[PDB]
Amino acid sequence: SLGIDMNVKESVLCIRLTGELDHHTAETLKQKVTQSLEKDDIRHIVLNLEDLSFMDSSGLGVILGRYKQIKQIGGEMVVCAISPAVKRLFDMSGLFKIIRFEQSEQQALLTLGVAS
Repeated sequence: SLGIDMNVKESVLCIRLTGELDHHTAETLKQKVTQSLEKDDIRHIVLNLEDLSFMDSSGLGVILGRYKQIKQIGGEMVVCAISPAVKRLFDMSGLFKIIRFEQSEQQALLTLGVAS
């Protein structure tokens, strides 16, 4: 069980994932890695899971891989749609700053704080 959504805004590729966040679901994004690795010019990312439940330490790294992917590309990596029982993953890892997360409110900053 897991969804997937993608949207482009000015250059920001919104990725609305709905389902689970495990090595199984984190796989889907696995492919998004190569895509984000070098899409072309310098687009933007926009992560946001509306159905964030499981989300273990499986995709945690799969998502972190992107951060160091969109950054090394020449853009920025953003992610939102956290929770009081999901942000703890990055809150405990203390690497949250490496994922720079927010809380819906980022819906705007999600655009990569670079677009409207």
